[PDB]
Amino acid sequence: IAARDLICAQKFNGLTVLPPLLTDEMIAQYTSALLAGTITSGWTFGAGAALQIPFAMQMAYRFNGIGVTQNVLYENQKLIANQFNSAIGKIQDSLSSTA
Amino acid sequence: IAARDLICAQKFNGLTVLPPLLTDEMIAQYTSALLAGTITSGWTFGAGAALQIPFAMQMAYRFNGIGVTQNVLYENQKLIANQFNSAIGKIQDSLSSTA
Repeated sequence: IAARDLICAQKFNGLTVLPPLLTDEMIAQYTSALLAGTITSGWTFGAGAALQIPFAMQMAYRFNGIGVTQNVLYENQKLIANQFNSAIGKIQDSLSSTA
Repeated sequence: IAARDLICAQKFNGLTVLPPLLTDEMIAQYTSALLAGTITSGWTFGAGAALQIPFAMQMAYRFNGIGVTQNVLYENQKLIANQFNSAIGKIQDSLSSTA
């Protein structure tokens, strides 16, 4: 159900993140909301164009999620790199001593 | 040619993915289509505002591509991690036995 995307959106300790994986009904509802907002923007003078707010909200949430996942992956790669370097150095030293 | 982006868009076994790398003419055509859609939304009552559909379609495709690439990278990192752990354990055991 695409309606349970915004009302049940996960968050972070100080931010809000969402996975970048969409669905057919999800993008269909997004396009319908965007079309409704663009239609109401041309016939309303007040705050009737507020239908495009949740679209940008979920877009920013997915962007923040992608960013934090990229940061986690970068930290994990740095950890793996330094651990591999230290292990290879120690193994080389041990092999030289044994030889 | 930016026109060969939507008509020659790759897909997946059950989804549709696109690389997040854009170009100058690509973003120019996207902005032109968005402006045309926003102009037609204010002067048409029927389905004339359908010019913003391919924009959201390619956006969702790029999001799904980023998501599946992130998932592949996460699986690869998990594989590398467990393989490194097992190899380091076996190497430590062999070195202890040899010593």
